Amino acid sequence: TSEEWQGLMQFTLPVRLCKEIELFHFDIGPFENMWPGIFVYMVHRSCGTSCFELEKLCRFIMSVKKNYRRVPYHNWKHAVTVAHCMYAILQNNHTLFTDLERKGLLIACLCHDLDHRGFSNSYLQKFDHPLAALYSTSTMEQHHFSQTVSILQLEGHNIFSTLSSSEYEQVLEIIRKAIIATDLALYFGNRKQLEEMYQTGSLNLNNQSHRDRVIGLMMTACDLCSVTKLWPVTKLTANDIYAEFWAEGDEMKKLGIQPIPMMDRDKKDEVPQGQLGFYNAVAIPCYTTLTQILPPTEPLLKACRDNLSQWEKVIRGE
Amino acid sequence: TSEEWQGLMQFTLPVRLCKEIELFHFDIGPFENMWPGIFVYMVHRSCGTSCFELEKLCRFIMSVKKNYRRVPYHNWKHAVTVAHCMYAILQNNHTLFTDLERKGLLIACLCHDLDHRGFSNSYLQKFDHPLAALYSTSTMEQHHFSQTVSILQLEGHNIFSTLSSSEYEQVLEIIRKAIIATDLALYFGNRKQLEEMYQTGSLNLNNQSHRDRVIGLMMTACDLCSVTKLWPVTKLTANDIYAEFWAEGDEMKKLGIQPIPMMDRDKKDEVPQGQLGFYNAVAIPCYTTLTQILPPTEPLLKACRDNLSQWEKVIRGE
Amino acid sequence: TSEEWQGLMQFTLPVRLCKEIELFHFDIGPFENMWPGIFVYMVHRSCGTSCFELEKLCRFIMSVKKNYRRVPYHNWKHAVTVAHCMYAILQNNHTLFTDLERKGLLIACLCHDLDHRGFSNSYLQKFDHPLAALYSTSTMEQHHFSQTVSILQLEGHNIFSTLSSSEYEQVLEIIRKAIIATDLALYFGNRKQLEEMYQTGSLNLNNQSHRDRVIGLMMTACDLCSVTKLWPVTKLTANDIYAEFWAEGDEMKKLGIQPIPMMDRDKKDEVPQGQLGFYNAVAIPCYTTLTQILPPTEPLLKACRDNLSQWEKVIRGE
Ligand SMILES: OCC1CCN(c2ncccc2Oc2ccc(Nc3nc4ccccc4[nH]3)cc2)CC1
Ligand SMILES: OCC1CCN(c2ncccc2Oc2ccc(Nc3nc4ccccc4[nH]3)cc2)CC1
Ligand SMILES: OCC1CCN(c2ncccc2Oc2ccc(Nc3nc4ccccc4[nH]3)cc2)CC1
Ligand SMILES: [Zn+2]
Ligand SMILES: [Zn+2]
Ligand SMILES: [Zn+2]
Ligand SMILES: [Zn+2]
Ligand SMILES: [Zn+2]
Ligand SMILES: [Zn+2]
Repeated sequence: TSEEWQGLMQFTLPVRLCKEIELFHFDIGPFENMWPGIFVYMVHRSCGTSCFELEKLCRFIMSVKKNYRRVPYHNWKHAVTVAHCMYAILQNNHTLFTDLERKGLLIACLCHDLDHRGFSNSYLQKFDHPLAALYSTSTMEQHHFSQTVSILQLEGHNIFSTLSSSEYEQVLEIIRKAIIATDLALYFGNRKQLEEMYQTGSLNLNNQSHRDRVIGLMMTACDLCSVTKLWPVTKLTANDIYAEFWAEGDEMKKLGIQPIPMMDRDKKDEVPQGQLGFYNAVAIPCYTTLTQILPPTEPLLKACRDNLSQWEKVIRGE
Repeated sequence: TSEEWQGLMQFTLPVRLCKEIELFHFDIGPFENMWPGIFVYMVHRSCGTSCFELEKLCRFIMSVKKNYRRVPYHNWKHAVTVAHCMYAILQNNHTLFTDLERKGLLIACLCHDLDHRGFSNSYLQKFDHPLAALYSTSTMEQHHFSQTVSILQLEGHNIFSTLSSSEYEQVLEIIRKAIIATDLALYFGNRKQLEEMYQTGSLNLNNQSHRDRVIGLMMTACDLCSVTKLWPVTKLTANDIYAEFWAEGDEMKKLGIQPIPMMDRDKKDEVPQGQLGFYNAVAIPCYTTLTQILPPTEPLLKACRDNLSQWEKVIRGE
Repeated sequence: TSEEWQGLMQFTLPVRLCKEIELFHFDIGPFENMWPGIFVYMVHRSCGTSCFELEKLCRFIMSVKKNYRRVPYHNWKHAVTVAHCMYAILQNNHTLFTDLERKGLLIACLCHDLDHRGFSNSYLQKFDHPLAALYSTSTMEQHHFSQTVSILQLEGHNIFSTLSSSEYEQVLEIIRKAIIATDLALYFGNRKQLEEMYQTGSLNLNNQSHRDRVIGLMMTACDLCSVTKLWPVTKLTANDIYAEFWAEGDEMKKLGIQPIPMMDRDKKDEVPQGQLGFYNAVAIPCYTTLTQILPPTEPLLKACRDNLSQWEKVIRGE
């Protein structure tokens, strides 16, 4: 049978990639046509060779790719990068997650920014974009999930067709919650709740609502993982995100609205302090809380701390 | 019938767009996939819901889009922007124009820079491009019109198929003259003639040759309308046009010809004075004459004057 | 017959192009859709109107184009530029080369960088790219040749189908050797051998191994021909190559490897001295040796010398 022949197959990467893909700070490289293979490899190792039908998975992956846009940061490379961080979390906490969760979370990460235009929820609201009329909150994130379902609905694209309806409904809910959780506006309340539950000892991974919250934080951690890379990667990637943000600031000015310094290219000089503030207020607390809940995710926090030190070095003119 | 069902249809934009599209200084925004709908809306309001068969118009619009190139300024965004300025002129002088003219002029504006390479007529002549051998004068503009006719000749693309042959010939002549008029070399003589006829009182919109001249000036006014936007739009758009011009200057240098300061990136510092000179010699006289002939086009002149003041502020180092 | 109708055909370029295409320092221009015609013209003049079936050649050319990538330097424009330099060498040494060699070398030049990613052999090795596992030496160059053969194997793409098998095997060997010779690592040993054989008088174009070496040097000369253009062309093209090199340097830093100053954008200021060193160590000796072997290639050396002077002028701050 087809599933039998698939069980005999072994998917391998080049030697350096096989070794370094296990590291949290792995960078996927500039060879775009290797990314699909990298994702398949990760799915194989974290889920199993029989989790997805290979032909369907490849078809799905290429369609997801086609539905990411040629924008500076929120692109296909970001999608695979976020997926890899999830892989590393899964592999280092392999005891904790079900079959459905491993399937669902890697797919959720790959799909989490589908059809991103390089503009924030705030801008879409102020422009009065049709998406903002349909989705009052988490505008882009609800769209990302809608795009995911649409791709799954294409002929030969349902990678979950081997699942029972019950399991299918569960995995789609996992994916939905995970993608919505990438709305950074929702992160602040989520992390606060998680910190409180952790300190009191009420936090319980057997409780579905608590489990959803931890998955949420994992999604934030993966989404921001560019700050957990080695310095050259982190610093160069910052150029990409600011390219998007400054373009949005330009568009804000065209609406006759003064953008916040973050989106304003005239405030270029304040970038190092802006990043410092972001690490202090968002990135460090995220990875700190994550490391408390899932201790094997410690390398993410260490690398984030190292990058904070690098930004401090930039500020001092050193 | 199909035309009956179309009469029942109402095309609407988002609230902010419905309001602000009526303003001369409206900016069409960064969401490319909304531009076709914006054009259809404008056609509906200025011409009527029964002017074009919707299916044919949409097919036409997408083919026009496909025949604009990925250049910094003379692109699809410019085409829709010029079309919008015409819409605003038409709507504020709604009493003056025939059914054919409203149809023709919006289409002419949409098509007026079709297949632009980002190079001037001068460069094509000096390179010895095949187009310069075919069209001795108004080289690119004659090509733009040729492209328009070719698109109209495609199966299911004749948006004027409901017209009599007589009316079809008239609308094509309207379009031809309008597109040729966008050759800025022809603007100077046209505006001079118009000014003289206006001051003596010989100018008569019932005279076809006079009417052609006024339409010509309207085309210049729409073509240059980026100078009639709010300052942030006008200033940022200047970056796009200079990207094209400097690339042409580079190509001139490659032919062993010293380009004029306008096309020379080494003369970056002279941009503010260059713009001032352009507003004084071209833009202000254009909108001044247009406002004299068509008083409701006054906001274009006011906004142009405001931008002149902004360039003066740049020059002073303020 | 078809070949009879082809014999009656005359392919012509615009007047300026017909004249200036014969000059070594000709630049192919910014009009991409003219490059195929320029190549066909060159094939017609250097080989003959009956060398290739026109329909097949056009199909081949467009497929080659499609297999070059949108990178700053190693692109479709580079391919045609290298092909033109070969044309000029062939036309000025028209007595020396066989029918097969003229066919083969123009095609080899057009195909010599097929599917280039904008990264060096060194980077592919350090990344551990699958291509480096397949080709231990001349990694990209072996791939370029593999791509060439694959394109030739496509239905209706075998431009050599009129050749006997013996002649087909010969032309493919000519192409293979020529493309491999564009590996600059191999140039140093080749030029040294050629210089020694020239000075002793052992160099003999009737000896196949010697002939292969001279063709090799011709390939290096064509590959580097951007340094033999007029100053504005040479200087602007330098921007393109450094865009690629600096991107590679970025990627090196992402691997945790300090790149050499050549690939490091932080060493921007050292570009003029870097170019001077390159002209001294590589470019001048290449064209010097080539001019010794083939005296009519003298203009390449003169133009290279002129550009060396220009870089010296940059260094002095003049
Ligand atoms: O190192 C690359 C990563 C940096 C953080 N990344 C972000 N992810 C999600 C949202 C925003 C991200 O980047 C930021 C975060 C904070 C800022 N804050 C900020 N405030 C500023 C004030 C003045 C000037 C610049 C400023 N940047 C800017 C960009 C992803 C890529
Ligand atoms: O604000 C954006 C609009 C500016 C005017 N636009 C033009 N439209 C048609 C032709 C030329 C346009 O832009 C100009 C106009 C005049 C100049 N003149 C000029 N002379 C210069 C001398 C030295 C240095 C720069 C110079 N620019 C440059 C660009 C469209 C976009
Ligand atoms: O003028 C345009 C041509 C310049 C030479 N070109 C090259 N072709 C093949 C390989 C490398 C080419 O460009 C070079 C050659 C040498 C260098 N060397 C160099 N060393 C440097 C040290 C510090 C800073 C910059 C440096 N560049 C850089 C680029 C093609 C385009
Ligand atoms: Zn997102
Ligand atoms: Zn994201
Ligand atoms: Zn034009
Ligand atoms: Zn225009
Ligand atoms: Zn090469
Ligand atoms: Zn090359």
